[PDB]
Amino acid sequence: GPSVFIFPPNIKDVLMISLTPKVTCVVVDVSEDDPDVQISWFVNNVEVHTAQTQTHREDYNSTIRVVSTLPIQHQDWMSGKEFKCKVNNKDLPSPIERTISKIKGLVRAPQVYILPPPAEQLSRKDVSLTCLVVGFNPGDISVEWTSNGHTEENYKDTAPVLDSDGSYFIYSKLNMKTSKWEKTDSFSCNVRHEGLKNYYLKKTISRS
Amino acid sequence: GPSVFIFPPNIKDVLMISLTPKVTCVVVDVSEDDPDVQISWFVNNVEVHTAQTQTHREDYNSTIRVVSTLPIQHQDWMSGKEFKCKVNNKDLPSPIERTISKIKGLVRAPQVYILPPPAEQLSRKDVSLTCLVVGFNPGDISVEWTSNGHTEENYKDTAPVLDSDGSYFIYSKLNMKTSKWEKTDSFSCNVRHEGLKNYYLKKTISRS
Ligand SMILES: *[C@@H]1O[C@H](CO[C@@H]2O[C@@H](C)[C@@H](O)[C@@H](O)[C@@H]2O)[C@@H](O[C@@H]2O[C@H](CO)[C@@H](O[C@H]3O[C@H](CO[C@H]4O[C@H](CO)[C@@H](O)[C@H](O)[C@@H]4O[C@@H]4O[C@H](CO)[C@@H](O[C@@H]5O[C@H](CO)[C@H](O)[C@H](O)[C@H]5O)[C@H](O)[C@H]4NC(C)=O)[C@@H](O)[C@H](O[C@H]4O[C@H](CO)[C@@H](O)[C@H](O)[C@@H]4O[C@@H]4O[C@H](CO)[C@@H](O)[C@H](O)[C@H]4NC(C)=O)[C@@H]3O)[C@H](O)[C@H]2NC(C)=O)[C@H](O)[C@H]1NC(C)=O
Ligand SMILES: *[C@@H]1O[C@H](CO[C@@H]2O[C@@H](C)[C@@H](O)[C@@H](O)[C@@H]2O)[C@@H](O[C@@H]2O[C@H](CO)[C@@H](O[C@H]3O[C@H](CO[C@H]4O[C@H](CO)[C@@H](O)[C@H](O)[C@@H]4O[C@@H]4O[C@H](CO)[C@@H](O[C@@H]5O[C@H](CO)[C@H](O)[C@H](O)[C@H]5O)[C@H](O)[C@H]4NC(C)=O)[C@@H](O)[C@H](O[C@H]4O[C@H](CO)[C@@H](O)[C@H](O)[C@@H]4O[C@@H]4O[C@H](CO)[C@@H](O)[C@H](O)[C@H]4NC(C)=O)[C@@H]3O)[C@H](O)[C@H]2NC(C)=O)[C@H](O)[C@H]1NC(C)=O
Repeated sequence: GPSVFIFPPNIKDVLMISLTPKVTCVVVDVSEDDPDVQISWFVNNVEVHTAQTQTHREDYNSTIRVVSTLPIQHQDWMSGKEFKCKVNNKDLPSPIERTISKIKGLVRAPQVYILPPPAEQLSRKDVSLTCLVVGFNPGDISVEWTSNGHTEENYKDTAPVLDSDGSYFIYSKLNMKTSKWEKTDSFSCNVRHEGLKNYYLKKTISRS
Repeated sequence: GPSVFIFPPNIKDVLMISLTPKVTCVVVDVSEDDPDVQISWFVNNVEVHTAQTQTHREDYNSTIRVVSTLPIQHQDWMSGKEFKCKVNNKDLPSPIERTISKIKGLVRAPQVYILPPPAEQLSRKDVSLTCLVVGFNPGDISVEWTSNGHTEENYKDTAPVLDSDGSYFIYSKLNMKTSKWEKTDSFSCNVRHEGLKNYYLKKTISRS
């Protein structure tokens, strides 16, 4: 029959109070004859009624998926409360249950560094700024870029990578125009991580 | 029953004529009661008899794993010959075949940069040298470090990461004592890739 998977909120949504973190329950391979799925939600075994549930046609392989996202309180995630979805359908003998909560573990704040472009790039039209975020636990982190205050979108980062000392690091590569590098005052690597004071740390660099 | 997985040689073994690349077939979930397995190997459907096979007791879940590695010629892998293992066992109705060969893809040679430590890190007891390798296809690459000729093993790299332009990049971080950053004359990032001349490029950095 159908399978069910549960997912934690995005770490950025958890650490940014103006955003809405959500726990997600996904019912995969729902039968088309039988698309009625009831998904109910529990926070520490207390039922809640705020989840938004949608059916999606998966055109990759012509299947159906039902996705339920429960909006949650940030502090409830951080303080270790259990979120649980119960899925009922006809093709299911008994209801299938999934539970998730935040893993209580080692917390270690990252160091954040910005590396200027390599010298070899300074004669080209485009340069790469590198944000190196090092020594954090756990491995969940948001890393974004701005120039002065404006959001920069033309970056990619790596997976968090577990180092030999048991902590993680990540690289983020921002490509911008050498002219922009020359004219713009400042570029900022903005890091959200639970070990940081206020969950937030900005590092800024300028061309000299 | 059991299943069979086939794995390619490691890119470094492929690109260094002095090393021995191997195609590997792994049989998982062979029963403790029937650990015997028959395995044959074919290079372009000619049987070869050079494979090394070891059986492992997987005490974790009381199963058996058989790993067979065929040593292969570099040119045979690079030129796209088909490597095939056929596996039989009591608990398999008919023999399982797995095949593998090198994909004929785009080959794009990367640029290699070495970045010095970020300025804010030079106070510490250890500094990080960053090797940034940008714009390669396919995404198989070997990145290693030397100080002059001598191997420097205290490094971790990211996965290759697929960029915006459909090429890959990768970061490699070598951590070193700040004292060696000031004493040692040179550190080298050594990149082996299909698209590089002689499959090898060395980039070198010193403190200035
Ligand atoms: C038909 O096709 C569909 C679609 O297939 C996919 O899409 C196409 C286009 C191609 O890319 C396919 O190759 C794709 O696969 C098939 O559906 C898929 O079915 C799989 C089942 O066979 C199922 O498998 C794995 O799922 C998770 C990983 O899921 C994430 O990554 C997948 C990519 O690998 C994605 O497909 C998923 O979408 C999912 O991605 C995450 O999604 C969440 C929720 O949307 C999202 O979080 C939310 O994001 C919001 C913003 O977008 C916001 O932030 C919200 O607040 C937030 O909540 C994530 O951000 C997003 N991340 C990414 C990177 O995309 C695996 O975990 C799972 O493994 C577990 O189960 C197997 C057993 O089956 C075990 O072997 C395995 O070890 C795991 O077991 C678990 O182990 C841990 C620790 O070991 C334990 O703690 C757990 O208890 C234990 N759990 C269990 C249950 O055992 C699966 O391997 C895919 O999710 C699913 N995809 C979708 C989209 O539904 C379908 O199968 C096909 N049908 C047929 C008949 O063939
Ligand atoms: C009982 O337990 C065992 C052990 O379980 C593990 O250990 C315990 C303690 C726990 O930690 C568990 O969580 C662990 O799982 C279970 O065995 C496991 O069974 C899995 C299947 O049930 C099997 O699954 C995946 O295997 C490969 C990945 O394998 C590599 O990565 C793993 C994770 O890193 C490693 O652990 C593996 O050992 C393996 O590592 C690779 O090993 C090769 C071979 O040695 C090595 O290459 C050689 O290396 C040499 C140097 O040492 C030298 O360089 C040689 O030249 C070189 O050849 C590699 O270096 C190394 N690689 C890496 C990355 O580390 C997955 O690829 C595979 O995925 C496929 O299957 C599913 C479904 O088909 C798909 O989602 C997926 O896309 C793949 O499908 C493929 O898709 C393509 C197209 O996209 C098709 O063309 C393919 O044909 C298609 N394949 C098929 C078959 O259709 C599996 O998901 C685990 O490997 C295996 N673990 C071990 C250690 O054997 C067992 O299941 C349990 N039994 C139970 C519970 O009943």
